[PDB]
Amino acid sequence: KPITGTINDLNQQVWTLQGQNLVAVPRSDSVTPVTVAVITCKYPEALEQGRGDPIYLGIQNPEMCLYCEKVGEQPTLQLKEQKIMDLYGQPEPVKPFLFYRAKTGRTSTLESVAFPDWFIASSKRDQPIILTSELGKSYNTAFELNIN
Ligand SMILES: COC(c1ccccc1)(c1ccccc1)[C@H](Oc1nc(C)cc(-c2ccc(C)c(N)c2)n1)C(=O)O
Repeated sequence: KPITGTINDLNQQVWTLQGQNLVAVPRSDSVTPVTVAVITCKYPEALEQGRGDPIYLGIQNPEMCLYCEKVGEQPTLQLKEQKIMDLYGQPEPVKPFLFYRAKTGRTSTLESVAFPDWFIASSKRDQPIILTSELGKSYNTAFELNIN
């Protein structure tokens, strides 16, 4: 079964679904935060080493998984109608859906396995969760998983 919880960034902005995209908002908004599901992939040895544990990352209600797809010259973060359990239950590592989770204390960064120069990031209030190649400024790449 997967690990579940909410995700916030260092500005205390929680992931929430707004239409067809994930956005990051303060908990003051009183919107239901997405319940994120995370599960470690059974096949780490086949990928890059020393970059953190490769995980599948999805949401419950609606049951969707995050993946990385090249849209022209840009890797983009997308949601696909997919049950995280189906991916974990697949016999091979499904690379577009995988992210290296690199832990530093209470927070972790999420690096695309398909696009290693890009990381999952949030930015300003109510802005979408995207893939970024730009670190340490306007983009927030350190996230906390709150299992409750
Ligand atoms: C809550 O603490 C945990 C934990 C405790 C109890 C139950 C479940 C998890 C833990 C576990 C062992 C030592 C220290 C801490 C947590 O484990 C964990 N495991 C996986 C596979 C992924 C993620 C994860 C994904 C995405 C993001 C963004 C962040 N931040 C973390 N987290 C962790 O390391 O934070």
